[PDB]
Amino acid sequence: DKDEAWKCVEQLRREGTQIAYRSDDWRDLKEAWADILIVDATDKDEAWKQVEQLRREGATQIAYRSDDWRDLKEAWKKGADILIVDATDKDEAWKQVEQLRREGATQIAYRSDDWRDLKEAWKKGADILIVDATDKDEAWKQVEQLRREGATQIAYRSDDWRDLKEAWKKGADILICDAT
Repeated sequence: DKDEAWKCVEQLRREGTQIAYRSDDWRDLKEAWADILIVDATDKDEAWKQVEQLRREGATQIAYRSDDWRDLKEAWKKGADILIVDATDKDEAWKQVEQLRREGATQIAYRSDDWRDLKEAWKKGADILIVDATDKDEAWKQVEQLRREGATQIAYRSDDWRDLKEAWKKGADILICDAT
């Protein structure tokens, strides 16, 4: 389970940029404090409690993920620096980015499996573009496209360290170890 996730951080550290761990427990995120800690959306009462708990602990790059910008704005208020708009509906996603940008959100991230949706999010204000690899093999191609477009903070989400390493080589600067 989380032990597979852990073996890969091991390999990514060994291989040398920024590592992020997605996690539901806040201790695990701490034990892992991994440079970017992604508090996972599950009982917003507990999530906001982990952002808060991490902020007090001095954790420096706190991220929160949601499909709802209102939840992201709340997380931001409570100490999250990085606000991950989770796109599965394409157009309603770009709205979350747009709304957050209006609210003055500093580090908006956008999760998608399609580099063109990522490119568009980028234009609308997403500074962190997360390429979601679950058809793992191919997904570096998206990193490459975004690199070419001039995106400067490309993230790659994968449960496999070899794939993370390849993404990194194709220009991903944030490697998200996501083994649920």
